[PDB]
Amino acid sequence: LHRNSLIVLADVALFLALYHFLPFEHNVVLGISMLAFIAVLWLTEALHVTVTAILVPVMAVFFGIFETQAALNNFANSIIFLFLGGFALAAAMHHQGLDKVIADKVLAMAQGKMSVAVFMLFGVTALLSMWISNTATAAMMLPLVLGVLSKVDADKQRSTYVFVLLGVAYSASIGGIATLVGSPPNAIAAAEVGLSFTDWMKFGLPTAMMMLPMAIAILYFLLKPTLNGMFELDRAPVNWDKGKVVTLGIFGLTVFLWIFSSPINAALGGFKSFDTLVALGAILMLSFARVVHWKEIQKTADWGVLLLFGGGLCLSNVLKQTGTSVFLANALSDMVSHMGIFVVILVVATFVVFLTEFASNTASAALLIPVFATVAEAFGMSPVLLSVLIAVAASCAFMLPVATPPNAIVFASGHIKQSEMMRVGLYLNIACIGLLTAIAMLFWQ
Amino acid sequence: LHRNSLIVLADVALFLALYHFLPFEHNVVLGISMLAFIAVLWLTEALHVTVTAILVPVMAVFFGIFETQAALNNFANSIIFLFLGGFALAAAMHHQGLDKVIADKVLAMAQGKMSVAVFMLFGVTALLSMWISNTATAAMMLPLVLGVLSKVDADKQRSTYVFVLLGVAYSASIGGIATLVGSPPNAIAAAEVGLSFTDWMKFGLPTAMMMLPMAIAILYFLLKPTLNGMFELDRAPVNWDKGKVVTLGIFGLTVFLWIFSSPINAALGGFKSFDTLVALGAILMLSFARVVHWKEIQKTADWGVLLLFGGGLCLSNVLKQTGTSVFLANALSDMVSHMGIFVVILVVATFVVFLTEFASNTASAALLIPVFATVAEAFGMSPVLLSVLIAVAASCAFMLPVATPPNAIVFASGHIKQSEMMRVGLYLNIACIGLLTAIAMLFWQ
Ligand SMILES: O=C(O)c1ccc(C(=O)O)cc1
Ligand SMILES: O=C(O)c1ccc(C(=O)O)cc1
Ligand code: NA
Ligand code: NA
Ligand code: NA
Ligand code: NA
Repeated sequence: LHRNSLIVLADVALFLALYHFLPFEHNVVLGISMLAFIAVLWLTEALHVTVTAILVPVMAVFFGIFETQAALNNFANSIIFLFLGGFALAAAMHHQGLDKVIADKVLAMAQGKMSVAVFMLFGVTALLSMWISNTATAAMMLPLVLGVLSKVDADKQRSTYVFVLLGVAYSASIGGIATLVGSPPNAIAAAEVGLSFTDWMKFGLPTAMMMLPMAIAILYFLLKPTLNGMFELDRAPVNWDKGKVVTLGIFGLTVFLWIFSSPINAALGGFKSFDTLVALGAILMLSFARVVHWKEIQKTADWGVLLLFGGGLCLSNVLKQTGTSVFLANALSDMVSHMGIFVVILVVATFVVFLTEFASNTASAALLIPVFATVAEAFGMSPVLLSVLIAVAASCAFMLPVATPPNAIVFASGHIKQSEMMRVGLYLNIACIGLLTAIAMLFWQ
Repeated sequence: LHRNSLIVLADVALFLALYHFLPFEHNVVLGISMLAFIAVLWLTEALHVTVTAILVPVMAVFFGIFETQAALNNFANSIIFLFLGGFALAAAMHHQGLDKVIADKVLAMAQGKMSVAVFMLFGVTALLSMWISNTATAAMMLPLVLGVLSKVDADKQRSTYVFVLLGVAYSASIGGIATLVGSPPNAIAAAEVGLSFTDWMKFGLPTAMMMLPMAIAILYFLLKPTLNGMFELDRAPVNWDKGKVVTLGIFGLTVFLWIFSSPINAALGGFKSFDTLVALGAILMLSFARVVHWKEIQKTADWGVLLLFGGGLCLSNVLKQTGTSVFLANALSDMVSHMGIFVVILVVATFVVFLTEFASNTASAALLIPVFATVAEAFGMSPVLLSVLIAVAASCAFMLPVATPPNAIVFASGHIKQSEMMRVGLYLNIACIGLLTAIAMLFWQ
């Protein structure tokens, strides 16, 4: 009776159809049928992303592709645990309030100017998003933005409160492209091609440094009237208490080890997934230093995304085991040889940068990263490029709300019009397809 | 400065000490030192049970016992997922309120007699604990018990209102011994020795059927004055609404497949961990039938216990890989050959039935199930008996509060005295050491 129950029944139909009617070797048929089923279920979201994630292995198992335990072992990939480490580190500095003090101390560095207010609100929302989350950084910044934009309260003077709102809703998403913790897509790419933390930082941090100015510029050079106004610094100030310095010390030490993981590990006996060990060590320090309780981390952690990761890796392996990756490589051979690698990575970047407006950031990465990384592997090219590209572009949702939670968080402020966002995002999208295809060309040799 | 920070530093000391001073082959030294370390950390709970669980693999990995991915793969054992299935099934019937309707419908079957009120309160707390939880069943029953024991309000007539509180807090723990879902210890045993759902039911359900009467009898023939009183059925009645019949249908179907798993699976192609597939199927049906949302399952699920399961299996494998199981088997060879299997399982049943009063039921199972199962395996005896025994006896916490959450839940009713419980529990413990050593002898050939 409900829309989604219908999308589900239509997808079951589509599967049965493709299964019986496709004229290929059985394994390719099964792999294609499964790929389509999941693709639909994840783009429509008729079932929750996490339930479809759980649906992947139970199919693999019933259709004999894998044995139950082999299929489940995917959900314990080391990147999943690294991400759980970043979740506990965020839980820590939130329960401790080190995000509030990092907001105030930087925000009150601007003495009383709305000019240098919003610029620090974006630089903070971004710097905080590198480590915490996106939905969380945006929902945490919203009160500080509405707090600042209350002196210029005139909402007949609207264009101030869209520049300063959409700015943070974008600064959180751009800040999520800086490190392996931040947005799930990065983790799905890292799990697919086997990236370390410092590897994905060598990629994403440059792209974030470039895209945050370009995005503020684009919001600016629409309708910005904010070189005027004054500050209302209204609330109790902050002060470093029972080891907010401890939370900082652990955080700092952890991020240090994450950056210098390559030489420390090489000069330690070369452990297997050093970054994951560091993340679990973080959880341990944070628990021994008494600084955060487990109930906190259990609330903060989005276990549904951790299950998603696994479902995505399982899908990748289903495509390999069934040969659907080699089959699609053969089917695209003539197209990719008639196109350039420029053309290709432009088509990819565009396709995702716009698909992410209609569907979930992570659902889109979870679908496209496997397919592309595995086809690229069937072409015998290093899948890193396509995977990182897709993962970055999936976090470039700027048009309508519903694209990402930050958009619908700053949108529910009953002020910003649908059309305004729909056309600033339409400019920033092309801007990114540009910046991305550029950098992806420079990171070649 | 804090108690637990000291317990931790003293345990790190104990480890370093045992490590340097024990005079055995290096692997046995490392395995023993680790066993002691974890043992302490889990019995004292200086760190949260789940943080110790995470501590097990990071040690195994740094001390070269396993590779990071091998050690982590333990956290994706199929029993973990079966338990997550039972968590989603509980989330479903709680969010749906089918536990309230099952309480009301049975409670209002007793017309107006306090005699047949408390007896049905115990039969319900027990039947519900089979599937839901223990801490949860107790906290959900407390308002219904205080609701009934409000007509006999006289708390100078205390021993009525203590009998029914301790009564239900015991019916929850005994009901937790009936099925693989219920109490984690059962799941840790099932994960260690490889039990199916219908296997652990063939064991525990008899024991619960026996132990619930014996426990009501023992509470009765202390100070029971309840053949008097009348009922106050005060609250809005219940009625089967938007598919509480659906939730019932799925529940029933799931439990049916779990019971009949052996022939269905044999007559299906013999899938590997069928019960786990049934549990994930439950999560899927419950999501397609729209009957429960994922946010609900994410709140209900105790992800910390699911991580514990894994850490405990990892410990077991550390004992095997280091040969500490064979070493302790050799060290106990003369003791166990000078003892009978009666003597042995009496010492075990006693030891745990009383250790479980001082430390967490599941922390106790996670520690003792590995050590014992693996030593029994070095003696080449089927480890099932000792493991199931330990798991049942660990759920036989009846004395002080703090033993189990149900005890401390009915204890916080600012009414039941410390001494009263300490001596009903002191009788019920021996009663169990009896019943258990008995049944454990009958289940031999
Ligand atoms: O799929 C989505 O819509 C999505 C999920 C998570 C995040 C994040 O917190 O980084 C952003 C977007
Ligand atoms: O470790 C404990 O004290 C304990 C944990 C869980 C349960 C349960 O809900 O079955 C009972 C007791
Ligand atoms: Na982030
Ligand atoms: Na999106
Ligand atoms: Na139970
Ligand atoms: Na206990």
